Amino acid sequence: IEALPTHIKAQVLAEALPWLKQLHGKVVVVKYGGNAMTDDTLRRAFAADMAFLRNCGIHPVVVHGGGPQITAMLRRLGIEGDFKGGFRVTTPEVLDVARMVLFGQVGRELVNLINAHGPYAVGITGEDAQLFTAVRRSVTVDGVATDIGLVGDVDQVNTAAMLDLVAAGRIPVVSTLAPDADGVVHNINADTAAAAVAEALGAEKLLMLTDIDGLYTRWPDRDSLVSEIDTGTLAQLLPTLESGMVPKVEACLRAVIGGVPSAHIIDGRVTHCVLVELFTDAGTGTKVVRG
Amino acid sequence: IEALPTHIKAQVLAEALPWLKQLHGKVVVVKYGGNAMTDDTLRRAFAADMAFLRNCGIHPVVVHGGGPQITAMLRRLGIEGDFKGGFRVTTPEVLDVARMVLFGQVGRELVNLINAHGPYAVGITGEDAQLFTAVRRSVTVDGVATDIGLVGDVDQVNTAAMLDLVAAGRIPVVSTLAPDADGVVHNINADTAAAAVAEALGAEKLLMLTDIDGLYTRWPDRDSLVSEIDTGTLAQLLPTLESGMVPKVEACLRAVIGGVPSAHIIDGRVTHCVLVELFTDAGTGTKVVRG
Amino acid sequence: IEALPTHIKAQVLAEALPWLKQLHGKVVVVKYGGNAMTDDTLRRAFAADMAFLRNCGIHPVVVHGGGPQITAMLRRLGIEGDFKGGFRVTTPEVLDVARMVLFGQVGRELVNLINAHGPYAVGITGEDAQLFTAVRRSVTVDGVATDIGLVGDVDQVNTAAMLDLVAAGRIPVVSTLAPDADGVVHNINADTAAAAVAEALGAEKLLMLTDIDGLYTRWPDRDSLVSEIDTGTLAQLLPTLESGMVPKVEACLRAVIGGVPSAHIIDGRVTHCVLVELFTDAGTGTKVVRG
Amino acid sequence: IEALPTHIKAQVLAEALPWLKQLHGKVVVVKYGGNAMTDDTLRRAFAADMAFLRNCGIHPVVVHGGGPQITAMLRRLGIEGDFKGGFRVTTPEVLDVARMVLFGQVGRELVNLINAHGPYAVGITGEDAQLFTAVRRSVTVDGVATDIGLVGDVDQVNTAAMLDLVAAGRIPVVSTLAPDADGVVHNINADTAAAAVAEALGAEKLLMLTDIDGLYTRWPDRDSLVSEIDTGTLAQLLPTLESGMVPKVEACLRAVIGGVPSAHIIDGRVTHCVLVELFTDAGTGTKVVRG
Amino acid sequence: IEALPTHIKAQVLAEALPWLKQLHGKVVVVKYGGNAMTDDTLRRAFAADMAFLRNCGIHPVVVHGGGPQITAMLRRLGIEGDFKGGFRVTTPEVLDVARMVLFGQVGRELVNLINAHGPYAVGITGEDAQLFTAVRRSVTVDGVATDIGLVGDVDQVNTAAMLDLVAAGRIPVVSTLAPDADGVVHNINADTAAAAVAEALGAEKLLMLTDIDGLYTRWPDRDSLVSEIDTGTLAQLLPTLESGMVPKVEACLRAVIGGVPSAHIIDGRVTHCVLVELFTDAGTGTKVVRG
Amino acid sequence: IEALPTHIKAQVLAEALPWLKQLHGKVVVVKYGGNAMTDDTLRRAFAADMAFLRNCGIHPVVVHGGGPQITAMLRRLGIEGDFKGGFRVTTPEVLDVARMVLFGQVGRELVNLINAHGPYAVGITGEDAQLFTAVRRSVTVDGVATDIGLVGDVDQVNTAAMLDLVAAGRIPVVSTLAPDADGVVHNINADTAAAAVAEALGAEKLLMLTDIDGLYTRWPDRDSLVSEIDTGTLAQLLPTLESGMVPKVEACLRAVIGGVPSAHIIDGRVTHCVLVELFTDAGTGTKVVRG
Ligand SMILES: CC(=O)c1c(O)cccc1O
Ligand SMILES: CC(=O)c1c(O)cccc1O
Ligand SMILES: CC(=O)c1c(O)cccc1O
Repeated sequence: IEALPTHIKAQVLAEALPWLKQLHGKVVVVKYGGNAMTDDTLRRAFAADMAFLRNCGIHPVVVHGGGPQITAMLRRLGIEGDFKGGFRVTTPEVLDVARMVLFGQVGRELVNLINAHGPYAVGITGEDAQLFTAVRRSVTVDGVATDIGLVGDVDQVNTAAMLDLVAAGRIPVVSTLAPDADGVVHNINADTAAAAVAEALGAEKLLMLTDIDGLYTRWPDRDSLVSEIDTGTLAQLLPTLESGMVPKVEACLRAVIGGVPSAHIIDGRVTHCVLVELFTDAGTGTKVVRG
Repeated sequence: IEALPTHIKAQVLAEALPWLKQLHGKVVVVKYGGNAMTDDTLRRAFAADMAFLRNCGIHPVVVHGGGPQITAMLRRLGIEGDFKGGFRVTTPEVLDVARMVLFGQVGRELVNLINAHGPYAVGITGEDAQLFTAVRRSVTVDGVATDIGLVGDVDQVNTAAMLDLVAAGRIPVVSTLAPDADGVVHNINADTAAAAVAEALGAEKLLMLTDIDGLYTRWPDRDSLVSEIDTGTLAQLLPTLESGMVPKVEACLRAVIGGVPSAHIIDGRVTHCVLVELFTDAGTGTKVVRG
Repeated sequence: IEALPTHIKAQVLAEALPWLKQLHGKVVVVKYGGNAMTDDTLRRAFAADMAFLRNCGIHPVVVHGGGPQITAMLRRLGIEGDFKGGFRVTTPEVLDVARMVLFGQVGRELVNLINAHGPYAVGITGEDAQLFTAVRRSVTVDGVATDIGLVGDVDQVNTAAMLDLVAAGRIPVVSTLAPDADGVVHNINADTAAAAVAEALGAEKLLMLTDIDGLYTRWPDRDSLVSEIDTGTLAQLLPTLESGMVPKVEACLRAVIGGVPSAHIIDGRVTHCVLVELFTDAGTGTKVVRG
Repeated sequence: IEALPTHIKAQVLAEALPWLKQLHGKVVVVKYGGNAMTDDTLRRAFAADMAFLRNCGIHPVVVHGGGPQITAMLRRLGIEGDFKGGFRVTTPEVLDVARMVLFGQVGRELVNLINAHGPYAVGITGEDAQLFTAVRRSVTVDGVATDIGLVGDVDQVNTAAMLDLVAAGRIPVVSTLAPDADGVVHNINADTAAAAVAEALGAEKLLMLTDIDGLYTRWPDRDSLVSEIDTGTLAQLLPTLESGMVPKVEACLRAVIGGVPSAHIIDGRVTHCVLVELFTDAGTGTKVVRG
Repeated sequence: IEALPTHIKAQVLAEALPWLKQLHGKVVVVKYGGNAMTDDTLRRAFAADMAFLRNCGIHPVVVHGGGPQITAMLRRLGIEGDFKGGFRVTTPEVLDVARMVLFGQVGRELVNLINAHGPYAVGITGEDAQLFTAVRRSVTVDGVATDIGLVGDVDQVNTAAMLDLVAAGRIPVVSTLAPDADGVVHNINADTAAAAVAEALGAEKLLMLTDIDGLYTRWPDRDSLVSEIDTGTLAQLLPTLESGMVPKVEACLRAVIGGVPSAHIIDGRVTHCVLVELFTDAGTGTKVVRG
Repeated sequence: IEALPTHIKAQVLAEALPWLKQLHGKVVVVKYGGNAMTDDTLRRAFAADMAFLRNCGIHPVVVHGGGPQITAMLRRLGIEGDFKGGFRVTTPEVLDVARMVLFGQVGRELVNLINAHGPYAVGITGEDAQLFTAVRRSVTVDGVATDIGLVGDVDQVNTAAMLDLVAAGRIPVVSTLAPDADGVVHNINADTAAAAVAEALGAEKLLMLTDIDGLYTRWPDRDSLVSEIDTGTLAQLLPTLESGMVPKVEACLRAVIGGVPSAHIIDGRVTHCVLVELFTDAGTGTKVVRG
């Protein structure tokens, strides 16, 4: 990494300058999940990159999922699930496990990783200081909308308290659980929650770490892969895409139409993907803008 | 509760005035555990009382344990323990479970209970914003000091950041886990941690909720029960007391000699015990002062 | 007062919690007069209660009258009065005496009483820092409106400066005298002034200490005594009531229609009446709301 | 006043500049009494001059006496006095009258006069916000120190709260009454109180308005009149001077040795004497400095 | 200057009080040029007067020209000029000289003069912190508008940053040079720039130091000289006046119609002219108001 | 610059992280001179790099020289010099030219260049707000110390005001001229001034842009070139080095012994040299530390 001449090291850094200018003093929300969360080297790079942002006076906010870890814990506890369509029903018991895994295990790991660089990270959920509330959602299955227990969407966000938290120099690491209007805690899909936090905080950018190069319109044609797309076009394309690309794309839409200047689908399998997408013009991600 | 004449309701409230004066703008640390934590009616009273303090401009800080809940979860997970003396060894696996139970389950319940009264509670551990660190402890068993894994005492406390957190109008609910100097998270005995937080924050009072009327010098003589005692006297008495009274008493000593004006052993089985001990002269607790 | 079991002392305090929540950080204006001002034990309770409010982070503002004390001083000075209808004419000489008695005697007593609990009280009049101005009033007598000298109503209030004064942690004790637009000081009826200060400061509650159990619609039927009433109903009832109840009722109307959520007519002859009315559901007072 | 050429009007103003520089942002304490207080034209000039100071960003503090007005009121009330030596005994009754006259009459007049120029003046006594306390004094008479009732010297001053009051842009007008350690209000000699306030607030200058051209060492030799003198010299001269010059001179000593850079005895019978002494080199006063 | 009695020194100062009140905490923009800039005694008086304003808590802002000094320097450098009509073309070379003379010579002299009284003055141009921008102007010559190089009018002003600069206690000394939208620095006529700064900063007054007694409507009739005039009247009169009076009059118009309460044409040949015009009713200047 | 794979672009940026952490919120003083100042491409890179620092929340301060430009201007003006030893005597006339060239020409260019990236740069000299003073220096020539006119060293620095200037988000661009204790402006060697500003402001680093690869102990042996050296060693080596390396080395000594953690001699002929030296381990410069 040093057989590389130092006059070229210089230009790489200098080309970061226009993005440092654009993001300085701005909040960036990052949905962190997938492989970028399960592999040790990529995890540490992700944390080091949150430290980078904070040491540039940029204000990152991290929203994390953790579907597979909840499943494993429920299996470890011998808790048998009920399934409507493809969805597990979130009984009170399943929520307790979810909350405990998301907040007490997955969030802790990232807080400690980030904090290796300084006292930056702080874990929270909608429960803490009533930072955000949830409204119960229903999913549509094989035709008909259906109840699947204590699952919801972000309802309201204490935009004010959240931004004080970051002006204090903090990186919030959010576990997507929040109570409803009656104090009953729901679990929120982490992709949609990221989009709701981005819009509530006036984020400059929403980053969505996923396990793919970027959005393919005609998957799997190699050259159907697109670099940038507007919301109107992407909305017309949404009904066609793979099962798992929908949440990451629905999020990018609801954020960008909500006023977030751009959402980005970037490849979480690339070390320092966020540095690459934010401070470099050579990213593999897909950028969503309003249109 | 209203067959009681209203001229007597008045005097009860008026007699709270000298303690409102003394605690106004002061931090009070409360170790919350025992039955006050397992019974539904007593839990809700405890939360309502934290709301009371905060709505008097007093600054409560809650430190909670949860020994029995960790044990149950380890049994649920089929994780076999190792025991030196009376102590379970805290392997990395046991810590993960502990952390997840203390922070992801027990702390959450109190945060939501308190927050029924407003956006006050916020959960944290030494991991968040590096608020406090731990140093590995060893226990003495049948003669010889011995290692029992990832267990420690509070090392350093970010006194500054902690008090900003409460000046913002927050009730911190602390789960006693913190990392050491190398980022390795330890579990800390909640009683000792409360005493360390009280001393670090310049608390005016340290409250220790336990499952007993108060300190008995000659248990179980009914009239060996004492109302107030100095540290020097209590230190000479410590080697004699029941197995479980030691941590609550060691804490009261280390706090009061650390400069905390008084520590109190109060009966967590009494509804609104903290209201009674703080704003009334008719408490059953034991008050420890320096001597 | 201690033959009363301590589990009942607890519940009295706990039932204060919803009113502590509602008044926290709010201004409460209190018109103080009548017997609550002439009896030593009731005076000290009143002061101790202002200290209570301030030590709950509530912001009391006291407005006081003192009709009988002015009369006595004028008699002591051999100053013969002129009377149109039932009203003494407020010559420049009578105003000087009034101002000197209200501000230099009656207000001083309450400032010192309150200040026994801390550096809270501060005496003022509309003259100080131009906090409020007066406009000359005329009274109606046996048919025709008539001039009775330097008597007026509150004109304008420096809402801003007044609230800075209380955010500093102060209890203003107001003597109802203020200058007009030309610097000519008038004496203002203390009941009406309280209502004007309450409305100007966005008070949460207006308390009116009087010498009666509460409002009687058909005095003196014992069960004509009412617990709560709306402004529209009370306005239709106002033309019927005793000579002295009019000012306290006109005040409650003009405050509540001015946007103050409730005004209260409470019995100043009850020790700690304000504690009882504010933090207890067992008050004898009458609550006025908008309707 | 305009037959005077405008190039000379200019130089008068320009010669004020070095004293504007020296006093900018500084507190000046002014003892106001004597004729400067009893004549209408001189009163209005005095008030206009306090407005001048405040509109130069100088921070005046006014301390006033009023001996003759108390005497007249006591005579009006038929309150017979007791006299040890030359001193009236200050019974509780005499204090009430004093307090009421000083605070409720004399202070009010100056507050309104000053306030004709803006919302500047605010009246206070040691009672308000516990701004200062008194300690009972005894006088020496024909040889032996003797008690003369509720008379004292300034004990402690809340320097902090006082300076916040002036940073808010206020002119405090102080009536020299304060409570002792037990809440018992004493009357304080206004000259000595001014000296104590000057020293407590780190005043830059202490002004003493009196009814004389200045200090005469050999009164009444016309040319014994001095322009400046040091404390050591003036202390040796103090035992010789007229009965009434002692308090004004004792004050100047205790202030200047207390660290106040200069005290000044200026002629209150000169219109705008304070403008002349502060912003002009042609004053008749006497300046006391440390030596 | 002291054969003048001190009771008259007093009244001169006291008559300043209503203008101290009106200007306290207000910004006053002063165009400084002409003889008031070339004569040593008048220069020092001008600086001492800026110190005066600042030590009254008034916020002066100085805008300076310097036409003749640029001309001399260009002649010293042997830089031959081109002239369309009466105007020199401002080539890039002429701008560099102008900028260097205005900012590096003329502004420095005033900064040091003022700073003899304290750390007040600070020199700037539109280039510093992008405080203001310029738009290229064209002049009209013998009929047709024509380009004369890098000369412009003030375009936009960072009103916010400018007022922070003065709230810090600073006297900005502005050299009228600023960049356009593309970073190309233009030279701005100092009279027009003063008018633009006055309007942008919400100045209370605009002072224009010139080399004349005041505005003459029928120059040179001695009694055509006017004391005050409205914008509508002065606009109808503008097409008639001497060649050099136009810029000072156009400025006063554009300021006063821009909302500045008054602009003043005052005689820079009078020592302390600004003291005379601001704090005295005996000025020779001409006051422009809206009409 | 893009035939370079994007996984390597990532690592270049990530390796900046430990230096972003170390410099975040810290002041870095940069002496800017030599070729880095005369070539267009290197100038723009230097400005872009100051923008970089400011957009990382680092606080750069620029100190510039300009010896050759003064010489050229004096020649353009036909001002004949006097020379003692190798030094031109700085007559009042030469200072005026120097001041005008340094502040009115050289500083302006950098302010505008930097400001192309935002409203960051602000030009100043010790004259502005009395930010720093000078003391007259004498040089030693062929044996004997000798006067060479208005040349000096930095005397005192208003550390406070300077750091407020940068906390406002500003890049000060300093022209090394300041007045002495009597207001007489001197010209200060820019290298020594940088060292004095670095020490006064508690700079974290002092950067010295020069026209050489780095310090050579045995110039011109190619491998006498050193990467790091302590002050004690460098002090013993100073008497041997080339004529022009002395000021840059004396500066690095006086800074580092003054408590600045490191001074750096870096090659101003390298594009983005400051990015390379600050955020990369591959710099050609020489680092001076205390020893
Ligand atoms: C949300 C909040 O206030 C917070 C927290 O939840 C944890 C640590 C520090 C903090 O300031
Ligand atoms: C109204 C005010 O400012 C004040 C006062 O009138 C008396 C004592 C302290 C104060 O702050
Ligand atoms: C405009 C500014 O910020 C400034 C300056 O240009 C010079 C000295 C101090 C300052 O605050």
